[PDB]
Amino acid sequence: VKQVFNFNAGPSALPKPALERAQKELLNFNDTQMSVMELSHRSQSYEEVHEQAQNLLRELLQIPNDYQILFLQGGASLQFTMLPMNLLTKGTIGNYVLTGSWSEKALKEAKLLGETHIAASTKANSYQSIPDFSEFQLNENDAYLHITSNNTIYGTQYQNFPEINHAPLIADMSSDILSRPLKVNQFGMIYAGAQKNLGPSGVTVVIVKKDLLNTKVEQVPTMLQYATHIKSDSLYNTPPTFSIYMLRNVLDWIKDLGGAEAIAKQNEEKAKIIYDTIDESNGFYVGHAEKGSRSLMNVTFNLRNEELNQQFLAKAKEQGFVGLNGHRSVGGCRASIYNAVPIDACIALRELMIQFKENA
Amino acid sequence: QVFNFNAGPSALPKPALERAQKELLNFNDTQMSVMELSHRSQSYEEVHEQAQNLLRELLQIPNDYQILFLQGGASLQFTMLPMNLLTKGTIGNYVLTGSWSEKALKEAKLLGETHIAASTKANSYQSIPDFSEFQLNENDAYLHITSNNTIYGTQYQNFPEINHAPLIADMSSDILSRPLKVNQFGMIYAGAQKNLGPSGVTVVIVKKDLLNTKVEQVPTMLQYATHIKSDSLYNTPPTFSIYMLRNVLDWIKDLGGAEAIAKQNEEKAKIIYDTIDESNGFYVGHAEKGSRSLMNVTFNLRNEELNQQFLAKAKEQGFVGLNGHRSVGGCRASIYNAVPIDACIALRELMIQFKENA
Ligand SMILES: [Cl-]
Ligand SMILES: [Cl-]
Ligand code: NA
Ligand code: NA
Ligand code: NA
Repeated sequence: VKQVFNFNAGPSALPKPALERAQKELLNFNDTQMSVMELSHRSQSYEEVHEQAQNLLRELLQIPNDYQILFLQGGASLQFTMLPMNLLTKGTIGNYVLTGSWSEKALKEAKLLGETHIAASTKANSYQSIPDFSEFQLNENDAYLHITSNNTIYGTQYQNFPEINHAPLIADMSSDILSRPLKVNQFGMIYAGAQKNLGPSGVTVVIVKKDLLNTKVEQVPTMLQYATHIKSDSLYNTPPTFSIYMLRNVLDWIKDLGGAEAIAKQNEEKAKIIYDTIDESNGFYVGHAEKGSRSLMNVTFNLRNEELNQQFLAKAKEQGFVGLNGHRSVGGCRASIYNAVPIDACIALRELMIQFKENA
Repeated sequence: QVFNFNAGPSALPKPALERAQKELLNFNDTQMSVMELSHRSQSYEEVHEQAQNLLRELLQIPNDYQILFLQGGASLQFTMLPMNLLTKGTIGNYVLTGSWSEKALKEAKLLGETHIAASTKANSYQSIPDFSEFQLNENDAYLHITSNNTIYGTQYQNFPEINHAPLIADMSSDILSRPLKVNQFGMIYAGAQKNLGPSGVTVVIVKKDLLNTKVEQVPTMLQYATHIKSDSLYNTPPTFSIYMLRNVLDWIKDLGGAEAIAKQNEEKAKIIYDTIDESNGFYVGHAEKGSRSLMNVTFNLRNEELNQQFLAKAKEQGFVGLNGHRSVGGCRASIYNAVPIDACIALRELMIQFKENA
């Protein structure tokens, strides 16, 4: 048997209490004698779980009342197209800040639907940094300005957010939502696939300023209108009921541990273990990110050559590390250290790194 | 003391749920949950492929069809289909046999020209139209049907021979309830939560050469070609839902497959329909007898006071989900593959006792 150190990038490690709770009641949820998986989405029993998940997110992120929490299917990827479908109208511009591959994927879908613009980009700096907000090129007819808060593939992250008042600020927060407190009122819309930091795959969380998106859009398919899901409270069609249930369990765990401030402290400590190991390695491990733009959620690094990368990753696999290979598009290594990844897995990664360097 | 007649999501096979429970924290000796695996891992890829292979075996899906696992429900397919096939100068042709048929047509109308090949709307969706009635156009992009009209309780007994354009079927509420000649279709889709497991995955069986070409101007996530080329791993799939689907398909396989399940479904439907038919009009089925669904049994008592009394008694006695869909009222006993015959018997007994006490 191998120990498990789960550095998977999404889906990812879950809190053991959330899983254990799910296991215990999998056949009989809340004395109904049915699994949560067997309930109608039109039942009170399910509605209670759906509402509880929203209310927990609201409490934990301090979401103001004029925002609504949607639970959608399709991943963050579907949001790449649904956002411009809803807001990118003739005469306006979808303005994007490019800070990684996920930013590019979002921009690509907007280009199919309307005029786009690049407000700022660190592509020429190999996505090693977040641009200075003073670099942002904005347009009066921007439909929105879109950012990617945590650039999962490159391991960079916004340390704080721009103050934008000329157009709605929109963020793909898939890989750092609820890793720390967040001033939601800075944004018109936030979206996140749940499978990094909120739960399992199969549901996408969208926090939307209601008045921004609660109007039907001409000619847009029913399922692709935010208004449909706003009006229907994410019950227009059949939701991913078990995913939402698991989201509820994960949010309860975050609340039990002390909320967003407590998890931020844990995440900062975890990240420091790994970054100090990189920095103290005299170049044996080299981080992709510039220090000032380092992600607390995905730590990306390389050894001095591909042969060493491969040897390191093979050793890691032998020793029980899961998911440490970088995203296939970039190679290297990526330690994903979302909320539920335990600090002791980070300690183990440090030990592996120190030993590998000494035995090289 | 609970009888689960929910219409979707719905009852699951006990062995599939027990299996999931047992290994929820330690899937296949990995010491993690299936929910904690990367979709880019061999461990998950094996489950993904096994689910496909089980479906392929159980429905005898030919080699020239591919099995996709998508998000969005059957409802997203209502728009994704015409986005991919309803091109300028062609027609999305629909057979209307219920509410779900109308919802599919509505989405196509947003995207191009449509046509009604046949409809039983004027007969209150009490029947499936004779195929001889179908009006077909040389420029049809496809002909779309709904195999089981979940809200109205009617069901195609067999399927039309359509070769001028691909036949497309929303089989959400009866997929894998019986054997199917898949080669009659260009595409079959089904939300999993009626008969294949839990919500959050939609199964799409597609003739590969029909839909494997990129369609200009369609968003990447909404092209079938994206998912075909990527084997439903373009973006992150609903991994737990696909795992559960695998478990349910294994249960179907273990009891003898689609013929065995059809036999069980016919037996348990008979219990309810015989109860209706012997009631001297006290219970009246919505469907014409020759169009009766084996998956959703719809009926009413003689008036709304009696409907309410019956449904209240049912609730008191532990029956879940018998109220008709909110769009039509009355009663609906959903009797998908995993609903046990003993629940159908309990429903019969409830119905007989209620009439006796009325
Ligand atoms: Cl990225
Ligand atoms: Cl229907
Ligand atoms: Na509906
Ligand atoms: Na450091
Ligand atoms: Na990708």
